[PDB]
Amino acid sequence: PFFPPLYLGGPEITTENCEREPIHIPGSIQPHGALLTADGHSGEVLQMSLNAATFLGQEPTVLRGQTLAALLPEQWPALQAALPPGCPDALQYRATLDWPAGHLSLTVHRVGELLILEFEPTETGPHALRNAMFALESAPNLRALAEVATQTVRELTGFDRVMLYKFAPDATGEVIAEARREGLHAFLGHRFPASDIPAQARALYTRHLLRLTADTRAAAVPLDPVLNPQTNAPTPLGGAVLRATSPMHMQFLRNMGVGSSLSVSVVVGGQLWGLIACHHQTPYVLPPDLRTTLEYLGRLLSLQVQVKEAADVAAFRQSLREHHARVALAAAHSLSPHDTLSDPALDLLGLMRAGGLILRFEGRWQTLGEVPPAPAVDALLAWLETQPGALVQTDALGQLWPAGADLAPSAAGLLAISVGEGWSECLVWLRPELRLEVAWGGATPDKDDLGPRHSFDTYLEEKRGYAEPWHPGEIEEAQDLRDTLTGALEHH
Amino acid sequence: PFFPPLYLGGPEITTENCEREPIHIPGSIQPHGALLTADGHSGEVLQMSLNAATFLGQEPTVLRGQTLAALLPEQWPALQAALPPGCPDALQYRATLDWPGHLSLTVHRVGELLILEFEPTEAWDTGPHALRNAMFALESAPNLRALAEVATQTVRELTGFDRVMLYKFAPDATGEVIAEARREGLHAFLGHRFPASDIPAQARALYTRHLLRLTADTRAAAVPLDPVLNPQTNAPTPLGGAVLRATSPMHMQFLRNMGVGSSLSVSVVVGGQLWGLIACHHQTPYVLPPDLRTTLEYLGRLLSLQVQVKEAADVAAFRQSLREHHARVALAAAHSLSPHDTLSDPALDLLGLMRAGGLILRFEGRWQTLGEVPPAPAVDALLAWLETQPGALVQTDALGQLWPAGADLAPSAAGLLAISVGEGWSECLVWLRPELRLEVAWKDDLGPRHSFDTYLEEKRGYAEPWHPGEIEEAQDLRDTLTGAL
Ligand SMILES: *C/C=C1/C(=C/c2[nH]c(/C=C3[NH+]=C(/C=C4\NC(=O)C(C=C)=C4C)C(C)=C\3CCC(=O)O)c(CCC(=O)O)c2C)NC(=O)[C@H]1C
Ligand SMILES: *C/C=C1/C(=C/c2[nH]c(/C=C3[NH+]=C(/C=C4\NC(=O)C(C=C)=C4C)C(C)=C\3CCC(=O)O)c(CCC(=O)O)c2C)NC(=O)[C@H]1C
Repeated sequence: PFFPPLYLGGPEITTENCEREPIHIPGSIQPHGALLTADGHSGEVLQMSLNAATFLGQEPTVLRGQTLAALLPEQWPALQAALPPGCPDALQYRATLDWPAGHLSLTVHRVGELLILEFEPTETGPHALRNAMFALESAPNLRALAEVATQTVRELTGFDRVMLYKFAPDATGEVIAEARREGLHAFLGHRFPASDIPAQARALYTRHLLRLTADTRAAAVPLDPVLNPQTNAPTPLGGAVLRATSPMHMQFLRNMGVGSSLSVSVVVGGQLWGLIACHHQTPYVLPPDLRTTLEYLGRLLSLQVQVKEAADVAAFRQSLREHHARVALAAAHSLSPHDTLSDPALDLLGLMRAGGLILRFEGRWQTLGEVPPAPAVDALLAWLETQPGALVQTDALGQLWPAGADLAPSAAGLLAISVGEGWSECLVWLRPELRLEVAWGGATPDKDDLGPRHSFDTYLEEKRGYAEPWHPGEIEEAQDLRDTLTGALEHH
Repeated sequence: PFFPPLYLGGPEITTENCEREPIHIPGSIQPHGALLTADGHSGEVLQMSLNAATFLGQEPTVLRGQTLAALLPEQWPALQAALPPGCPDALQYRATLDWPGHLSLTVHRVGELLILEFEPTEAWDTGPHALRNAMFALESAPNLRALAEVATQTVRELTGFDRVMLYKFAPDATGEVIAEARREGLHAFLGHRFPASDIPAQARALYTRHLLRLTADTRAAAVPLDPVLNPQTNAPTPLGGAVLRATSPMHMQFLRNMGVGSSLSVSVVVGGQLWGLIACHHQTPYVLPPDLRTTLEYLGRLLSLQVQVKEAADVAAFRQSLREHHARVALAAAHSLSPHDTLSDPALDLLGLMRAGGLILRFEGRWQTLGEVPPAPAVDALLAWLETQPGALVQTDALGQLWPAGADLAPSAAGLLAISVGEGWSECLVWLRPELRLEVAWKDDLGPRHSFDTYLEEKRGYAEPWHPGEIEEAQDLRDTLTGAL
């Protein structure tokens, strides 16, 4: 439930209520350009940023109450045809102007009744985009795609760091690829919690696929009037590039020594899959024509992420079928159940990429790899008889079974299947608690306050007693092997 | 099973064996540019188009047996890094050169061999903002039709082609022109459908790998390679991934018979599947500049993503309509006065649920019709036949095939979708569709006029096919109306 903005007597945005900041209506822009609002039908100029006087080269009460028909004689008709009334706010029309001051870049979009116009100053790799397109397409897998992405974006822009975040099923982030300036601390591997990108921001980033912060310490430029004359309501700048960045996030960037930010959304199936995220250590305004190149990549990558990721998962379960069949080969020609499955040539640990494994057959049990102590295994198998059905699954049995909280370091994660119905005979794969070393290692990005160092520690805190989650393809192949090994007791 | 090419004593490519033409190895290029092949490791020039002497500005035995290290001193290292040995043939590296004029080098690797394409260009750009605005337009279009309109309109505005169509391949591999933009005073192709034959499987498969090919002049002479065979292996040079590949002579005739001077087409690919083509025709010869073709390639991929999204969201809203309709039937079904009266009620419109021409309602030992249905005795034989079938549901685009005795009934009922209310076909609903018929989109030999007639011939006794969402909702309604007894 949104708060009111600061300019309508809204509360202070603290770290404990930030998920309710109305980031879409700051009533102000960034000072590297200028903004006008105008009536959708009449073209009468209604609002204006204070600095618009100086960019456009006219006086502050001469622009207000003037027609766009007069101000943009060539563009006003084409502008209008490009944005029919009732079209969505995502739709944008661009063109370049030739004015005294100099060359400007007009970027227009319609929010219902209102037209919003953004003015920036304008005016080099000729085949860098085309070659990058073919490179992304001919990359072998998601990692290699992610490498080409971050590398290409860095070559085009000359940013100090270019990362690619991938959002996990639980909304937490992970830096899956990186390209950076020599002598900067790495973020590759860093994960951050869902909190650090509020749902309001996620949702906004799914609609509009680009936003920047050109100077993390610049003063915002208010609109005048701040409220829309049409409705006496705040102006929705969510789809304007020049929107003032949230003051909360601006601090976060400043605490990393980030002068400038930029990020392109990667969207697959109406879902925010990730972000190309760019940081510079000094203020840096990308020229409008170059930002367009990043936008093309944003969409080329959106298509290609989907294709490479789906083809990776095809080849993943393909490996699990061959492995599964190789288990079932030895299972039919079985000397002793325990001996055949404990055989390291088969590698039942490697099928489910497990740290440990409990094998239970003919009234007794054996382990393989890292497993909890003797008595714990008996209580664990006792607990398995409590559960209904053939399959049991969890990323943290500490939650699902309270008495097994102590067993997390050996076995936080669990995947189990009963061979006969009833848990007398069963396989039980176990995974260790999730632990990752810090992404920078030696260096520091900050320290105890708001920042990435805090964000990493507080991510690991959220994953207390949590294991690496089971791939759905592993849970499916577990349940196929459950049915196969039932057929291997036709020898018993 | 491919034939040998014409230059290795291959047979004549007729209209009856064209599905076996080795279109990937014509051993020749189009005369608006030039081609070199070179060794992947050494960079030694092996083959060369006869016209390459002219374009590059050197003599025909001076270029052959020269290194790319010498010829392209700046590019040869970068070229090589961009195309690692064993990388796929789809991967392309481009750069512009500055020679005695400006040339556009386009390189790709086919295993051991490097293939280099030279076309004339300029030193600028991809825009101005026509591409960017078109991207946002495609994205903010409401459905597949509206997307297809923006596509063909935008491509025509950028290129200035005479016609720009969008083909959509059907499940059976036949084509359909779903959208068009053209010059005022040209005959429309919107609605035209063509059979699977007219784009051979070899060409389909090639168009899935490489997403662009042209024919700059439909009556120009091809330019052979010298030598035609590769010195490495004494094997033909695979030009499948080269833009300058000579177009099949068979298709070139087809275009000429339409009065088409120039052709161009971009592949639309969704999930490793050739979904359709942006297809462009000009009535005079027309060479697209390399920089502009790149703009079409970007759209080809933007459209590939967006086709998928709009089409999946259309189908979401389609079955969404069928749920509301289904529930509105089940509302009247529970408060039923007489089964026949309630379902024959035009306020419910059981015809409109499955978009049917006719409907047979069978309840309490008797039957009634609705809309266009075959004669009285035919309906009795049809319901007799339904008792033969196992299960609750029966489905077909042409019952003439599935039931031989109902061949005569096609004009009223070629297509059939049927469901039994109780188990056993005593009580049942039977939707019926007419035979598929379409008017001409706008002589006797090869051409689109022949292709349209021969498409309709293939769809003899065939109806419009049932959407899977209609067959699914049919089977849900089957279970709902069992509950109304
Ligand atoms: C209490 C609110 C939180 C929050 C506010 C906030 N954050 C954003 C946008 C981003 N926040 C991000 C988080 C990180 N960025 C990083 O680089 C790292 C570590 C390496 C983290 C953890 C990111 C990535 C973004 C996207 C943009 C970018 O990369 O620069 C917003 C939205 C602002 C807007 O759209 O104008 C808001 C309101 N940040 C917090 O830490 C918590 C406190
Ligand atoms: C059995 C041989 C036939 C055949 C050979 C053939 N055709 C192509 C390429 C295309 N053929 C197309 C068919 C049509 N294009 C149209 O515009 C229309 C009518 C509106 C039809 C029916 C199309 C669309 C293409 C794609 C390229 C383009 O649009 O120009 C090839 C492959 C070309 C190459 O790369 O070498 C071949 C071998 N054409 C026939 O009619 C049958 C007899």
